Amino acid sequence: TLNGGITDMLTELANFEKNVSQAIHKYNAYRKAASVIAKYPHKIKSGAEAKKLPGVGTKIAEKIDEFLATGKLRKLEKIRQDDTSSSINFLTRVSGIGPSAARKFVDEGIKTLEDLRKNEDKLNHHQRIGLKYFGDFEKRIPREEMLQMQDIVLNEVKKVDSEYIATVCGSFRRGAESSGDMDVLLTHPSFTSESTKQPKLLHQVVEQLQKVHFITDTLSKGETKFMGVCQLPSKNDEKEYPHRRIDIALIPKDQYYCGVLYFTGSDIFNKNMRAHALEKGFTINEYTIRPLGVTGVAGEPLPVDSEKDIFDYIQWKYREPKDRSE
DNA sequence: CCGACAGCGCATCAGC
DNA sequence: GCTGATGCGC
DNA sequence: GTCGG
Ligand SMILES: O=c1ccn([C@H]2C[C@H](O)[C@@H](COP(=O)(O)NP(=O)(O)OP(=O)(O)O)O2)c(=O)[nH]1
Ligand SMILES: [Cl-]
Ligand SMILES: [Cl-]
Ligand SMILES: [Cl-]
Ligand SMILES: [Cl-]
Ligand SMILES: [Cl-]
Ligand SMILES: [Cl-]
Ligand SMILES: [Mg+2]
Ligand SMILES: [Mg+2]
Ligand code: NA
Ligand code: NA
Repeated sequence: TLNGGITDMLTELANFEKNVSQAIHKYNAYRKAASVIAKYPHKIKSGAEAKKLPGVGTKIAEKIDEFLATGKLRKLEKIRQDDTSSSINFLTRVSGIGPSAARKFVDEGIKTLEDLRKNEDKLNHHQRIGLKYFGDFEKRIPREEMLQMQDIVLNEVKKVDSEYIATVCGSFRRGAESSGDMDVLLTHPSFTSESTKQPKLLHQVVEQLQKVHFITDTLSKGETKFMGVCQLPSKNDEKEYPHRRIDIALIPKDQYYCGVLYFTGSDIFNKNMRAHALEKGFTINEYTIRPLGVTGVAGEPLPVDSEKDIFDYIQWKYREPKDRSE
């Protein structure tokens, strides 16, 4: 956190541009600058020094000079004071309320937690659950709880079919000491890129986790993605654990390595890595790495037997999950 | 200058 | 119902 | 907002 003040500022600006301005490219630019600065091993002394880093331009360099000189940014100071911006930024903290819905709600004069709660009938299913657990979803998950959660998920999945493999990915796999949620990658030999020899593969797992009262709510559910809510069981006379977000992704077993690379992240590491692939003439998604033709049309999937294979194609030295937290 | 910015799953909606 | 566009989030 | 060509 050598540059915590600056990265915080950039993140606030990123959030402003996404939530309020609905300028998604400015949002991404700011997050990229924060990320490159976050890993810079020196306490930044000036915007010029930061402008050396890729992704920090002239505008951000000026902002860093203001911030360094004064400890603040007038631009942010004004935004913080704007009722409409504040209201929109707030509402978007509810899972399922994005920039669009937030602005629509404010138009109707629904702009506090209190307002949302009194107008529950104006929320879609996802939004209702996000409101229900608003506080809980703000809390981080200690790694020690993540371990307990992993134990349950892995054991309950084994109980459904001993041929499942469940892997906890996301920030947990990168070694983080706390996570925002739990991400679980699921494979079964019946489901490959070549055929789906068993239906309800994801449904079955979700059902068992609900049966044992681990999964408590559902935000979305399809054949390959589940997004919902879970909770650890508490002991006698113990205060309950907060409800947690859980995401599960069922990937073709033969495409496990691209899948685990994707779900391990970080999001910015993936954006960086995918961008580089493109420069090298490949395209990477959660399923495959394929060459791009002279026309730009993705060719056939290249053979992948490890995460490192993927790195090798794009001429990157291998990076352990712990070193992918960008 | 200016195009491109990673790539995709599920919920919801319009239009037919 | 379908297909396609948009919102939201991974 | 930043960058490569
Ligand atoms: O925009 C995204 C978001 C997520 N992902 C990926 C990478 C990421 O690590 C993974 C899990 O998504 P999360 O939102 O759960 N982020 P993560 O687990 O890395 O951190 P945390 O959950 O602790 O906030 O899916 C993307 O590829 N693009
Ligand atoms: Cl933009
Ligand atoms: Cl500030
Ligand atoms: Cl502004
Ligand atoms: Cl695991
Ligand atoms: Cl693919
Ligand atoms: Cl690691
Ligand atoms: Mg996560
Ligand atoms: Mg997640
Ligand atoms: Na730069
Ligand atoms: Na939200």
